Amino acid sequence: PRFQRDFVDLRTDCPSTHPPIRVMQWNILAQALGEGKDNFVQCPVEALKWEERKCLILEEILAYQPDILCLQEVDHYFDTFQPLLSRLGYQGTFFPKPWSPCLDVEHNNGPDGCALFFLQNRFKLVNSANIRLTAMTLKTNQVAIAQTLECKESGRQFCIAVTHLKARTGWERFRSAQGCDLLQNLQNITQGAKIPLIVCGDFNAEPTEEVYKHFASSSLNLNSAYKLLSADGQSEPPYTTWKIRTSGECRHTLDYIWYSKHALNVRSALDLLTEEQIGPNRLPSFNYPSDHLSLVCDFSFTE
Ligand SMILES: [Mg+2]
Repeated sequence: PRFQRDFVDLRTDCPSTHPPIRVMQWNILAQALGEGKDNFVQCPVEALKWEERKCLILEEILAYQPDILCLQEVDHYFDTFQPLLSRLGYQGTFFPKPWSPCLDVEHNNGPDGCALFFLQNRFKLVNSANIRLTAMTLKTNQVAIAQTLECKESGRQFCIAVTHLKARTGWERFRSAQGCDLLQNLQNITQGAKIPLIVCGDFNAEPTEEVYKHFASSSLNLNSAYKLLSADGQSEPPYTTWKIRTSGECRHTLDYIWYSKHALNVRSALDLLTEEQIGPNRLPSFNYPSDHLSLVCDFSFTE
């Protein structure tokens, strides 16, 4: 089973008063893409059944109990995730790509896109922002959702954001422009970095790309939460996705959870799977519904 990852007690060291905020980042893998476009040559097709992956994703959410849920590649929002998660208290909003590649697949379930769930009993929605990312006025196919939430017990406001940049190789400059557009939007929505901000998303980029450099050196004072897992707390994890395609076995770190370095403490982080644990055929499989591992962290304000 995949339920073998541990939460590492982390950096805060403060006794801090308020209850933690669970934030989950995950590329749940689209069903249309997993069947048509994705080239999982080692994964059985019976493991890729929709009714099967549907339950595993639900079991993943039930296991970690997130207060906030950021998702990429959701092509079954209205079919599955919205009515079920609302029955568990989650308020959610959906924003599909204008030209999703899922439509290229024969028996597709419509467009895929970002999704943002949050416990309605824990947070009050302040403002919405469906952002179509642009590269110097050029409307891109990619999409982001920014929202301000108020803690009903504290009154502390903060912003969460979910995105999914341009995928393949040869789009580094394109992704870099996409990231800059999102940064400019978040700088406006957070009222000039006056309110804390958390950014989840499949950036489709290694830490070496310029898009990562822009986020790491942004004036929003952001930091990658999963870096704290490393020995120095300065290194991005060795992977966030691991799969074998027609091209070959692929192991990349593309998922991130950015946060206000000055206003947010990372209480914990769900550690990764070892090679012996993930199995030889890698992700996905009978025991995991996606080629991406979910990122889960506990956040907390600095007082
Ligand atoms: Mg994918």
